[PDB]
Amino acid sequence: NGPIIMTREERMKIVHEIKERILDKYGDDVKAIGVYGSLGRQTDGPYSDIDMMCVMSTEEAEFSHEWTTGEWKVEVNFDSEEILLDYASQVESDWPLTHGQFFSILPIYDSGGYLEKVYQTAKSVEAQKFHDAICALIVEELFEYAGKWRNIRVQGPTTFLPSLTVQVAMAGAMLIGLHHRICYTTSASVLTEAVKQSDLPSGYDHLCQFVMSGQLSDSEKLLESLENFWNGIQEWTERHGYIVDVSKRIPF
Amino acid sequence: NGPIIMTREERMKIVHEIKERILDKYGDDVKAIGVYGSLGRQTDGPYSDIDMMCVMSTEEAEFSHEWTTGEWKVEVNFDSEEILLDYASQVESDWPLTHGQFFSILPIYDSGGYLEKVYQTAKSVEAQKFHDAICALIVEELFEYAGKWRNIRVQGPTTFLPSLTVQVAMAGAMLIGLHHRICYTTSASVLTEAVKQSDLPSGYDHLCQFVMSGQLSDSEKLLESLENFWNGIQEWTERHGYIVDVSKRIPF
Ligand SMILES: [Cl-]
Ligand SMILES: [Cl-]
Ligand SMILES: [Cl-]
Ligand SMILES: [Mg+2]
Ligand SMILES: [Mg+2]
Repeated sequence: NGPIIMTREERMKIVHEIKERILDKYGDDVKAIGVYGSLGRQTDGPYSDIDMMCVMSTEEAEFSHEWTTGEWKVEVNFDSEEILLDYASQVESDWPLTHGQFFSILPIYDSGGYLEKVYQTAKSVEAQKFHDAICALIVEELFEYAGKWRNIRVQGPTTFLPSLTVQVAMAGAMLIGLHHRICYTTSASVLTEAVKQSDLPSGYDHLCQFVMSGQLSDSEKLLESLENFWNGIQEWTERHGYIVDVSKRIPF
Repeated sequence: NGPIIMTREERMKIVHEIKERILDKYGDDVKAIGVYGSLGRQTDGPYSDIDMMCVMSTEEAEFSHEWTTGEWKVEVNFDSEEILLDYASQVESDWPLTHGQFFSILPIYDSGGYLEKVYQTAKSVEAQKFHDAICALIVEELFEYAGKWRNIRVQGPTTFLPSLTVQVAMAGAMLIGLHHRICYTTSASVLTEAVKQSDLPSGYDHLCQFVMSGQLSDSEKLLESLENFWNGIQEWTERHGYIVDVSKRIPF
């Protein structure tokens, strides 16, 4: 019957039962246990799932348990300190979605500053990694999307244009979060938070208006908006120096 | 203002230049080079990008070159045979999207029949792997989405509902592709191809009509149709034997 309504109590009671089980099973190999996500921020909604992380001492440990009782769902990730610290300092295109984890840790067990080390690692990533991630996002995501909607314009199917427009708006939101080095709180707040940031590429606000209102049925207006945003991307990347040499056919 | 229009002949000229560069640069370390995707499928559209894969001899090789010339985009993935074969036989939630690569390989260089081995491996994945992927998709993706839209029903923001409904339709399309062990042709064809299939969960077609028409502005209607789809998922899993384990509070 899908997820049920739960109070914080009820979620925190579940969390501590899981914490006790984790300690019972893995003992001294457990360096720390934390809750993250909306429950970690104390902004969990009545229907939110439960996300937990466990820092292991064990060499190369990297596994997870994700399950449901039919009424709620839990995900517990287990990583060695070195693997987690490596992950916390890697900036991919979806860093604004994934790494909010590390700014929302509610520590529930910690044998010696491990969760603070994770947070410090996440918040200390050097600027070059964000610069590289943005340039890669332009190539690997937005340029590809531009080809996809131009293909739709000339050969269909327009039945994919609403979904593609949503994907472009989300990629634009990742671009904005990388530029400002800010992680979105929840996936539901991404567009709301993205359009509140400064220095957006032109055309992004208009695109997000279509996506947030759900008025995605006028294909000519969507293609116009996507092209306008794509033009804004060209101006924005040039203004901020997110440019690589593209003159050679083969750059290796 | 790329991507520009190119013919298939122009793309294959680019492809063979890149093949010559790879062989020039990496030499005897190159086992095979193939084109995949729409171009490998000879169904590339006027604006399609170029996707290439390279099997390397060094056992831990795993890198890529992805770039644009301003006018077109190329992605070349380099993997050792061992890494590629393992990846070709892994079935994740997005297998219907990602593993079409392995059924669209056009070999352009091959010193040992390596690309046929990759294809055979991808084709020979056991049915249990799809069963496990379906159960994981329901728990890890759909159950989470249900919580997100139920939270929206009671506390907003409805501005995320069009994007969430798109994500739910795509997850349903992965479920259908896993059930039929079929990879979608292009990402733009996913919804059209998923809804032509047999054995759809009840409510999925109705939900996809909103997403494909782009009529995503009526929030009550989307919430009703998501709930109906969620119910249809429950009946569909029982009919097809995809029983998710809900018996343990803590399964470790
Ligand atoms: Cl570019
Ligand atoms: Cl291209
Ligand atoms: Cl297998
Ligand atoms: Mg979650
Ligand atoms: Mg590509």
